[PDB]
Amino acid sequence: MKILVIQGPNLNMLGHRDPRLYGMVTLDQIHEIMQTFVKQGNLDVELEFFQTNFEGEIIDKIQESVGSDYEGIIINPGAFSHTSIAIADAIMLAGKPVIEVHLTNIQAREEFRKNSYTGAACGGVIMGFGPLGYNMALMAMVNILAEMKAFQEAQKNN
Amino acid sequence: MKILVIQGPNLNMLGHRDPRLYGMVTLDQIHEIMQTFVKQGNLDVELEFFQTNFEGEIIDKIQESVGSDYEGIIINPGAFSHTSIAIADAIMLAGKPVIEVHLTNIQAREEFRKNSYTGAACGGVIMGFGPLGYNMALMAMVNILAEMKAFQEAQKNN
Amino acid sequence: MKILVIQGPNLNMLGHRDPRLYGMVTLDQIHEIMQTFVKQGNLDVELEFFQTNFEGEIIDKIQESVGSDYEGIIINPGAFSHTSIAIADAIMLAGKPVIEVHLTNIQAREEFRKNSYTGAACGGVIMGFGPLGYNMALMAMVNILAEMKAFQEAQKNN
Amino acid sequence: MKILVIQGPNLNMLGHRDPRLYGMVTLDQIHEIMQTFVKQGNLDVELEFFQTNFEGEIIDKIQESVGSDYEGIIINPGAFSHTSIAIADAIMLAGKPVIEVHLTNIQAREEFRKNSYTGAACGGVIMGFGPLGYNMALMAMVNILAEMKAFQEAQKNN
Amino acid sequence: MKILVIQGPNLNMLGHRDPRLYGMVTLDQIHEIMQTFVKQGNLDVELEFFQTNFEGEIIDKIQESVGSDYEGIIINPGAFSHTSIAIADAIMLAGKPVIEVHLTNIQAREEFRKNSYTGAACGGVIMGFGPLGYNMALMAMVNILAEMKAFQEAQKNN
Amino acid sequence: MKILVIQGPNLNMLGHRDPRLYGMVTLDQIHEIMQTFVKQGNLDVELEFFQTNFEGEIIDKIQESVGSDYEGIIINPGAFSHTSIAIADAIMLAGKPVIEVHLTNIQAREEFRKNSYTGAACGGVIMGFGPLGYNMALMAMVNILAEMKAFQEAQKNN
Amino acid sequence: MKILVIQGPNLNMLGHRDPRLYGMVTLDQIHEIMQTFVKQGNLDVELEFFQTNFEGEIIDKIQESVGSDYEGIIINPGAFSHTSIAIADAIMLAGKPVIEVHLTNIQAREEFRKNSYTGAACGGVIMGFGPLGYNMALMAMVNILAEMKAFQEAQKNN
Amino acid sequence: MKILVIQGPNLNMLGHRDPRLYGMVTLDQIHEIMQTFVKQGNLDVELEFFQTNFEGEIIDKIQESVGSDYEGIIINPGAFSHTSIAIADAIMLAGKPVIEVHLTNIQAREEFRKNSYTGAACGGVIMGFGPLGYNMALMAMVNILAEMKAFQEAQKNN
Amino acid sequence: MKILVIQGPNLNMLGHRDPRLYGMVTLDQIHEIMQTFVKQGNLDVELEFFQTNFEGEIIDKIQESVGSDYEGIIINPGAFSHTSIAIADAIMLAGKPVIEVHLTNIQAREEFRKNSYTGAACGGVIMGFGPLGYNMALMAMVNILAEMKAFQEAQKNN
Amino acid sequence: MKILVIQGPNLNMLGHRDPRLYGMVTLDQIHEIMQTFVKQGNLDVELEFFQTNFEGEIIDKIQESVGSDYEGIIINPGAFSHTSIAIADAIMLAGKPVIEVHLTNIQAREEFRKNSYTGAACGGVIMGFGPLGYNMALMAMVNILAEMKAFQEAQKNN
Amino acid sequence: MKILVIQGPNLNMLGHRDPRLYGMVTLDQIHEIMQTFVKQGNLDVELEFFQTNFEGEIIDKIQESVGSDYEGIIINPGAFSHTSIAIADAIMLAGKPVIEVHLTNIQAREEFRKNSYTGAACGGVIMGFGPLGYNMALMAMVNILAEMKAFQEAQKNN
Amino acid sequence: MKILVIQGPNLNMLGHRDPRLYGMVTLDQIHEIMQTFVKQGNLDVELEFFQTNFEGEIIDKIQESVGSDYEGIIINPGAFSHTSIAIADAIMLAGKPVIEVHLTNIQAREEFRKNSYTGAACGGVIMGFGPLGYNMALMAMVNILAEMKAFQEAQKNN
Ligand SMILES: COc1ccc(C[C@H]2C(=O)[C@@H](O)[C@H](O)C[C@]2(O)C(=O)O)cc1
Ligand SMILES: COc1ccc(C[C@H]2C(=O)[C@@H](O)[C@H](O)C[C@]2(O)C(=O)O)cc1
Ligand SMILES: COc1ccc(C[C@H]2C(=O)[C@@H](O)[C@H](O)C[C@]2(O)C(=O)O)cc1
Ligand SMILES: COc1ccc(C[C@H]2C(=O)[C@@H](O)[C@H](O)C[C@]2(O)C(=O)O)cc1
Ligand SMILES: COc1ccc(C[C@H]2C(=O)[C@@H](O)[C@H](O)C[C@]2(O)C(=O)O)cc1
Ligand SMILES: COc1ccc(C[C@H]2C(=O)[C@@H](O)[C@H](O)C[C@]2(O)C(=O)O)cc1
Repeated sequence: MKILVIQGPNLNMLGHRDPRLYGMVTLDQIHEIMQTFVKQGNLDVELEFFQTNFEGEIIDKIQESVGSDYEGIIINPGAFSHTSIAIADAIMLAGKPVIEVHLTNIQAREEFRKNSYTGAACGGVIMGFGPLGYNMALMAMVNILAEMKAFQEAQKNN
Repeated sequence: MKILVIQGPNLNMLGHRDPRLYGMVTLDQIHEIMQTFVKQGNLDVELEFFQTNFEGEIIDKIQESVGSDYEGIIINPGAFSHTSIAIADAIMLAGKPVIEVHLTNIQAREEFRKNSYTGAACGGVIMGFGPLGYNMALMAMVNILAEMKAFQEAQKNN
Repeated sequence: MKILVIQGPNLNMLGHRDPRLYGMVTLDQIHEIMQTFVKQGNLDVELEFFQTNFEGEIIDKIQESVGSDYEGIIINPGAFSHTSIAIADAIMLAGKPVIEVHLTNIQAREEFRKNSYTGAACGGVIMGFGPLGYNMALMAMVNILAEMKAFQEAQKNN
Repeated sequence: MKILVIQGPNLNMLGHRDPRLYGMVTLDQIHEIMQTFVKQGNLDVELEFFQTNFEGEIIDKIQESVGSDYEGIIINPGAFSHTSIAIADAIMLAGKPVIEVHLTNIQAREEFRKNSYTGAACGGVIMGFGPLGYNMALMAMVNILAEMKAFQEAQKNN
Repeated sequence: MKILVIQGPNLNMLGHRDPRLYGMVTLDQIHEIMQTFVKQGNLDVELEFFQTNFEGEIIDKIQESVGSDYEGIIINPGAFSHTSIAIADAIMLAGKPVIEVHLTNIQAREEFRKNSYTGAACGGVIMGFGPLGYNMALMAMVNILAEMKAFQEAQKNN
Repeated sequence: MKILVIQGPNLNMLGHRDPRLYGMVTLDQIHEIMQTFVKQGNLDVELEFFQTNFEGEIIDKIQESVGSDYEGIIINPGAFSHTSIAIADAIMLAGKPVIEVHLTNIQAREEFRKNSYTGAACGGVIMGFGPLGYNMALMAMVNILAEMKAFQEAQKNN
Repeated sequence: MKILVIQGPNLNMLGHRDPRLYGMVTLDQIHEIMQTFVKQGNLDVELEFFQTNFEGEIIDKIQESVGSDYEGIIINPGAFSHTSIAIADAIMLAGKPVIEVHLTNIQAREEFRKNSYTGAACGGVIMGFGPLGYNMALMAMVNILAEMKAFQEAQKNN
Repeated sequence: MKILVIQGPNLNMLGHRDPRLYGMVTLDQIHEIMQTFVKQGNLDVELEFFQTNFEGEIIDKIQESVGSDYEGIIINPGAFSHTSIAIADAIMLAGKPVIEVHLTNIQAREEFRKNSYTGAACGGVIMGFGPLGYNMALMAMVNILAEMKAFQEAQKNN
Repeated sequence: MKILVIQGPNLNMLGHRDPRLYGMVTLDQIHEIMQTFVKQGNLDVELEFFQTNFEGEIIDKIQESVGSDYEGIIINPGAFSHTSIAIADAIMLAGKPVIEVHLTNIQAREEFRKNSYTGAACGGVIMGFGPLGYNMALMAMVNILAEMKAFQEAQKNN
Repeated sequence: MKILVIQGPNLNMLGHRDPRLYGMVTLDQIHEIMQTFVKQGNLDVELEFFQTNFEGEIIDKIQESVGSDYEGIIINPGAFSHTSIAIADAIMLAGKPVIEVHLTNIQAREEFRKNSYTGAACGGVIMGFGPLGYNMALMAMVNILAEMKAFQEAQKNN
Repeated sequence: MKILVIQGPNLNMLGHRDPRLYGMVTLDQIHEIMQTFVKQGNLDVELEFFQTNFEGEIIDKIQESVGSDYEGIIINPGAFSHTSIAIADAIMLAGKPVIEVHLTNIQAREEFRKNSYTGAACGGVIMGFGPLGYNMALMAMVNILAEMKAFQEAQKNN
Repeated sequence: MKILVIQGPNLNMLGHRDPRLYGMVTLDQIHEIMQTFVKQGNLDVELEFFQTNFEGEIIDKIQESVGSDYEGIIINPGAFSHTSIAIADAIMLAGKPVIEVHLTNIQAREEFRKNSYTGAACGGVIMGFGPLGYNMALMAMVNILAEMKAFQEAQKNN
């Protein structure tokens, strides 16, 4: 079971700068916490990670997931959440669970950060738990895929 | 470790009405899924549940948590999320983690449901995963309390 | 055929309010006018009246209507019509006709009195006719149950 | 006692419109339902019906009512309710009761259908009850003229 | 196959006034170029033209289209595009392909001209090509009507 | 020298209704005050008067003035001032002075009466002087035409 | 001479929480300082205190004031100031001097706190003086009530 | 009969700069056209002129008119029309006719020039006729004072 | 202990004009009642009064307060409250307690009067009590200044 | 005569996803139908196609058009239409006819899709005709280019 | 070459304001820094400095610059930048370069500080660089007069 | 001392744009003017220039500046200044001075060009001075590093 993890603009500078909102954890540190979680829980999940500062690369990458080795996407589109109708459109044609994660509680920051075009297109949104939000998304994803598969074959047979 | 779970207006009619947004699960059914989760994971957590259609009762109940047997609140304030500055004020003086949960993705519904006063006051917000969102909150809460306690005594000593 | 009449906040001080908008009639007097209209019309109709200044009690009541001795609701939510998303949701999940009544023409007052959340949920809205408006609501409620009940017997036989 | 019924634009295509909102009734059929309601009620009431798609003709008519064979007006200005300040002014200078009727619940449709200029000018507004709403308007119109006429004889004798 | 061409207010003053936006061509010259197009392309299409400065007349003529010698409508509702909820309703009830044409790019003009209520009701909108836009409409309408016909016989004989 | 005077909707009911904004003067009374003014001042001006409740008739009438017996228009578009882009467009292609008059000070009434589309298209606007505003417009018009004619021939010669 | 002091939601948590805005004083200490003021100034004034987190309770208690042992009300409706059209209505129907008090300067806080519906219904508003504001209210109320009394006997014996 | 003429900021630079909106006429030139008008029409009117760039001086000057040698004010508050609540308040306590004049049609310029606080306080508003607007105001003023005086003594006697 | 009382534009016209909002008392009478209060209460307080219709003068006089014979300011900036960012800045840089007073309840007036920029800069705001509000300000200022003094000697000798 | 066809983000996923709005046709099939049109109509037109999900790439390719093998551009900037001031600038500096095409009627969709910054920069806009719109663009472009050529030789030899 | 430096309200209290935004520099000190920059640069440049808290004095000064010993203006209108249409008009009719300077980054402060009316009138705006910004303005002012003066001699010879 | 100059989209077409706003200068030419200004000033300053039409590349570059051979950044983000929250975040985490430059006065253009997200993040903004603005940015950048570097040696010695 392949899960894609897409990290948006500036998230590679995470850990390195502004401990007030974000703390002292790098992006690589978040990705290995996600590994431990999977190996520890003994889950049959294989993670691929991708980070870009480019709106187009995010869209390209969501489009590749259609040719489905991947079964789900966990995405933090970063500042593009508030501006990108394109990425929201990409998500709406994925035909697979997409969960949005934000490190910070965007309902408590500047006014231009409150709307998430992208979030409205995703099935679910997690915000404000820092790195933890990411494992919450893995948990969520695994239940959803597990749920879909149980439904599918058990409904298909009869 | 005592966690309070507060369920807002109309959430007692859940399961009984409109399978399109909400599906076929009662409020009692959500509360027992939260029990299994705790007993299964072998967590030292004791849940108390409370549901009311009254803005004042929610505020009263948050105020009781100050006299702390309770260490955290998981709250779905329902339609009061969008209107209640009072409940948001209550949350801001709790002096303990408060996580907000919504069954539905409020970024994808009517315009008057997009802002959460209450959500802005909570440390974190989970939306759109249905009943599952609630266990995600338990997971989150347990890590946060575990984290705070590790920090506290290990920083206190030195 | 039992019909619930809910009256919202401050309606009990009716007969003592601004004499221009409201006149000099009492809430007790309106409920007589409705009985008289039932008597004189030979409408097999049992009316129950309930007035509160509490949002939550209105929600409680609407919810108790689902234990369905009652077949319709006539509601004047008062000032809560403009603020209560909670009551609007309850109306939406009553599964039975709800008619909103206002004494005054709310399109003709202050700006914040123009939107009715509750009214968007009801099947219909009546405003501007003072006390008489309740009798119009009765007239319609009787007529909608009669039409619904001819329609339920017209599709169980075929 | 003569009562004018004005019907606004597109109401003549009724019975051929969106079958959800409007059903399959005709404007001719509504006007029968109103006659039948007058007959069966023994209301000494002479109804005249007039439908136009022209703003100016509605204004013309309302104005001709001032040469007062007519004592009341029942109007459904249609789409012009949201745009016509002209018709609203005419209503304001008719010097006789005007009741606005809508078939559909206009609080429950598009944003631009929510304001009624014309409705703010009328004594009262009825929306959401389909054809039945016209009979409610009649009921009220009869009742307002009766009350006005008891009041005109109660202050010329003293 | 009759196509009704409705032209809105002030379009009769065309050609004679303001060369900067509108150029040197009269409304009658536009109706010639359209006939020329049909004649040259050899299409079995009869055009009928109509210009008015009256809102209710436009609605009237749309309403006449339903009694159908007319298979479609090309309309330039002029300034009414931005104000007329009523014409927009008429188009919706027509139940035939309607195309909206504008000589100028209404996206590049005053702010009150960007909104087309009528446009939102039409199947398609063409703007900013001067008189050419009118022929583009014809092309499209002939193509739309061809498909419908092909589709009509091929979907009954399955 | 021919001046056209166009009076908009409801202005024929003037004098007859609401002495608070408008006083006790009929439309015919205003038109004869305009006559006295011209004959008294010994002006070579001939007035034609026109009143309609129809947006289209106003536009038709402005369009006739192009075929110029008329040299100027004095217009009170009434409630159409605030809604009619069409009439404003008509005015902009007249190619002759158009002065707008309002009996009332529209900067002091309801909010929806503050903007005048039409006023923005006219060279000048007079408001709030009651019937007097009309002679002020005649004065203005006469100076403007007198000024234009002086300029024209005196500049043409050299 | 009884003055009813109504305190709104979360004011019972006062003194115990957030020193930056609110300082070190409990609600009970505020009620002492008020009694002290009355006692020292020697005024024939009996205070009665009441705190609630329930909207309908505030309305109830205002409604109880009409049956009048109570000559006036000092109210701090808390967060409800900004949301409660209903409390604002209650104050309007009370027919007695009501003063609104706020500990903090609501003009200098979040944007959603600048609007007081309740304040607009009160005779006067005091804000930003901490507990002192409460005594300022007493001063004013005693003065307002003194005038009324003087005025009451002096305007009947003319 | 003394009329005060107040000219607002930048109106002293008139004539000297930007012939496109304003033409080639100085402020002194406007004031002498107003003189000719009075002496020519043989009117018993004596004009005083005042120009300032100071909001306070305008207010001081309106306040002096109360001590009434003056019977009316003609005012062009310039850019202060759009910003000054103070000057509007001054005008509302003058207790004498105040007419507002603008050289330019402020309904046709930038958006921030459309509202006139001051204009809403004046009895009347004249805009867009250039210097001419000023004599139109003199005409208006003279009729108004003449009218008031005729009414006063003729109503006083009987 | 000098308290500077600054009064804004048009307050000098007080008492003489508009009895409905403002009543029968002159600005000089208000300054008497203030002196009387100080004299009777026996307080070691010297008042200095100042009224102006000029914005820059208010700023000047605030700026003079910094060179400090003056321990505080009571201000009613009048209409400038709603417009003057500059006065608001002056108050912020003053570094002394400033209280804002308004005779009327600016929450209950026109919409453009609800915003106080100056108020948001002051420590506290009093509104709607007529001349009384002025004494309330004195009380508060004397109390605020007493605390500061007590605090000043007690926080250096720890 | 080369025409550059630029297609925006997610248009490559066309045909494969969401039949309700977009239908059953791939982007490559659209490029065929365009070639077919050119081939059949016999036009001396060479098409070059380009699709990208990257904003800067669209700008790059427009910028390449200036070095001109290319006489014109047909563009569907996709979701970027509503957000990209930058693409809109590129189009403005191109100095060649650009037509904007949209498959769907963007006037009839979500509110954030009604605004086209790019559209306002193009000569003309076509929307709501599915793939057909693309050929309509070709027709128009060939006609626009024909005129320009004719005009170009005829305006130098005068 | 004489250059006027106008400084707006509260700039004289500089060196005593909020030490974060402004530091601890004085207006006297800034004017030295500008002299020093003129001296050390050998710019034949005579500087005059003027500071006021009065809108009208700024207008007076700008106007006196038209009696042109001065060739350029460097202005920091202060808080009036956001409110003064008057000053913006004066700048527009100075007929000479005007550069606006701000100490603080006004895009980075409160919402009401973001618009600069005055800045839209100036040739250029400088913000955010504290005192240094004045020397940048000088640099540019010198460079613009040099370029203008090469351009005035390059078109009087040809 | 190395200084990065980033240039945003379309700046490369400079010298070919609208000749009014931009003139006829090239991006190559601006970069010479900056070198020349470094040479002639003896500023030990190494400039690197980079222009892109891609949002992501700007983010990439700003990020690479953190591997700090570069000490300051001078950026003209172009159209992205009004839309890019991403670039604004990158600026915020560069940890070194960033100055925003615009050629044109963006307060003086279209409404959507007025806000600069990017500019709110920079230490300072320069607009309106065309090419010269870059040399002003250099001047300031040099001066800010000199001041920072005197300040870093003034607090490591103490
Ligand atoms: C320190 O550099 C950072 C850059 C981005 C973020 C992520 C956040 C972000 O980029 C915001 O623009 C967005 O609105 C929320 C965010 O995506 C998050 O909190 O996860 C965190 C740290
Ligand atoms: C079927 O009755 C229900 C009533 C409330 C809810 C919860 C949701 C709700 O009450 C909305 O008003 C709110 O904006 C979101 C909600 O709290 C949620 O999705 O959890 C679900 C089902
Ligand atoms: C020169 O007389 C004319 C009057 C109207 C029009 C048409 C345009 C119009 O009436 C506007 O109100 C509308 O927004 C766009 C218009 O319909 C068009 O461009 O076709 C063209 C020329
Ligand atoms: C009593 O019937 C009247 C109807 C219209 C009017 C004219 C005014 C009007 O129609 C308003 O809708 C418009 O905004 C201003 C008006 O045109 C005017 O004051 O002249 C006056 C009296
Ligand atoms: C060339 O200097 C002038 C300055 C002001 C004015 C008057 C106009 C003005 O000051 C605007 O700010 C105002 O909105 C309208 C104005 O008062 C008018 O057109 O009379 C005319 C010319
Ligand atoms: C009758 O002359 C008066 C002029 C001004 C005022 C004061 C009020 C005022 O100037 C308004 O612009 C302001 O919004 C409120 C006011 O300052 C107050 O109520 O104190 C009172 C009376």
